[PDB]
This record gives sequence, structure tokens and C-alpha cells, in this order.
Amino acid sequence: MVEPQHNVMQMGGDFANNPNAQQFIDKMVNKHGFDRQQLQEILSQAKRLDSVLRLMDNQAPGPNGAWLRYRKKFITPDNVQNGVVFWNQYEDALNRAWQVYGVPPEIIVGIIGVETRWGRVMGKTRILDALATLSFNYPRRAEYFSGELETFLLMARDEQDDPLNLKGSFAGAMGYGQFMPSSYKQYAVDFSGDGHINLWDPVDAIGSVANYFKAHGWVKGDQVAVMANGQAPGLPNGFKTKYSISQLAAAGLTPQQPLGNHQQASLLRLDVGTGYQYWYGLPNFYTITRYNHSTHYAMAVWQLGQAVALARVQ
Ligand SMILES: CC(=O)N[C@H]1[C@H](O[C@H]2C[C@@H](C(=O)NCCS(=O)(=O)O)[NH2+][C@@H]2CO)O[C@H](CO)[C@@H](OS(=O)(=O)O)[C@@H]1O
Ligand SMILES: [Ca+2]
Repeated sequence: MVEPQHNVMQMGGDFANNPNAQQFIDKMVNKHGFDRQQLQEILSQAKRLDSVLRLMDNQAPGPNGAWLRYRKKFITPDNVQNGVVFWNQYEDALNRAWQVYGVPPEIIVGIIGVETRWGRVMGKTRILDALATLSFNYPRRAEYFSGELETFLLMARDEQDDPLNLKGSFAGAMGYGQFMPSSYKQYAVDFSGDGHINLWDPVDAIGSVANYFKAHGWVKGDQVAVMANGQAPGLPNGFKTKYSISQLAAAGLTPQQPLGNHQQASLLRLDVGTGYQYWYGLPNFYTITRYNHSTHYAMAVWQLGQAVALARVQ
């Protein structure tokens, strides 16, 4: 009947003699009451993906058209049309997310579009393999990923999922919005109302993205970014920069749209080939970068969402 297998203390597989894997198992047992043997069975099947390690290293911390190349990966007729279809298909959920969280449909549609092309590209890497690899064979971010692995196993246990069946990105991101396990834990919501938080359910994903945004400071109705007239070659740029509107004016910039009561902004500079395009980055732009720490990412999400919004009016 019951086979405890207390004597089976050594697991096989790529992480068999990994001290970090063994310590992690001990933690899961002590802290969460996991069965050591069940965990060894799971991790014995986990694969150490060298490709995941190489990519994490490649991503480790002009004008030549850099922004245009990034932009055209997302803003194309095919993509905008698929975005329109997604918006119309889930218009009610999007409007409800707007009412509940104050995050507009274009932002949610843009996020899900850039992340997975609205569910078409969810990822093919087993979350367990990615997280085990990064937790046990990647010292630089081992603590961060171990926390993600811990949360993932707890998630799988709770929602009764086979931890080995779930797939996603090389970093362990999941579903329509590519939520990391910790983001699922802190921000995912059962927006569909069936009692279960499913990152692969478009309705849940819509509400989850909205809640993530509100939690990270999204200001309802506030502008995201305003293009500037003029150039500011001397000034350092990027989503982390901060200048008063007065300083930017002194640098030779003027906003193309009224900035309201905003007194500061980040200076964003996009490489459009023929030169540079300067923008006043407002708080909501920064909020987008909280989802994925990149200026290009945030600008593509916002512009894709706007492109889809306009394409719907037609
Ligand atoms: C919604 C979400 O989960 N966003 C998280 C984001 O996910 C990113 C991870 C990325 C990813 O999977 N990258 C792997 C490489 S590739 O580009 O997919 O090929 N995609 C996800 C959504 O944009 O990663 C960063 C940094 O880890 C997290 O910030 S942190 O908490 O301060 O660490 C952030 O919370
Ligand atoms: Ca649900």
C-alpha cells in the first residue's frame, strides 16, 4: 500500500549531487511540510538547461535605428489586427478591469500582446527545469530564483497541478501575461470568478495584469509619456532618469502635449535611425517598466496598445 521509502535519500538526474538542490529540499520539508521523497522524485526529473544559463549570462548587466527594429517586431498589421480581435473578444473583461483597477484596455492589450501575442507564444520550457537550473546552477541570481521555485511548487501543490507539466519562458514566466511565480502569488487574481487563478485563462490574465499595474502605482487617466520637440543631447537618458520640467526646458525641450501638474519626468531617447526622438516619461511609463525593466519594452507596450485602440475605431 503506502511506500514511504525513508531509505531512498539520494535522487538521480542532473541535480543529483547538487548541494543547493539538497538544501532546497530540506527547506521545503521543514518550512512547508513537503515529503522529501516526493520532492526528490520531482527534482530527479528536472533538467539543468545550459541554454537557460547562457541566456541569463547574455542578458547580464548610433543613431542606427535601434528603436525602429524593436518596434517593428510588435507593431505590424498582423499584430495590430490580432490585438483588435483579442480586445473585442474580451471587451467585457477589459472594461471591468478598467472599472475595478483603473488600468485601461490598451495597456492590458499591449502587455499581453508584447508578452505572448495574445496567447500564441506562451513558451515551451518546463517551468520546473528553468527554475531548478537557475536556483541550483546560477549563483548570481540563485536566491531570487530559489524563491520563485519555492513559490512555484507551492502553487502547483495548491492548484493540484503536476509541476512537470507547466511550461513557459526560460526564466520561469507563465501564461498570457508571463507572470513569474512570485507575481502570481502577490498579484494574480481570479478575475473569471471560477474560484481558481489560472495564468493561462485570458480573463484571469487580464485582471491579473490590471491588479499588477494598480499595485505598482498606475494612476488612472494619467498620461504615460509625451513626445518632445527639440533635442537634449547632453543629458543622460533612460527610464530611471529624473529631471524637473524646468530643467528639460532649459535643455531645449518642449512637450507636444500639456503635462498638467507634472513637475518632473524621465528623459527617454529613442533611436529612430535618422536621429533621436526625445520623450518626457511620466509616472505611468515607469509603472510599465515595473512589469519588465526596459524602456523599449514599455514604449512598445504603450504604442502597441494605442495602435490597437485606433485600429478598433475604424
Ligand atoms: C509580471 C512579472 O512577473 N514581472 C516580473 C518580470 O517578469 C519578466 C521576466 C521575463 C522573462 O521571462 N524573461 C526570460 C527571457 S525571454 O525574453 O522571455 O526570452 N518576462 C516577464 C514578463 O515581462 O521580471 C522582473 C525581473 O525578474 C520582475 O521584477 S522583480 O520582481 O523586481 O525581479 C517582475 O516582477
Ligand atoms: Ca479563474
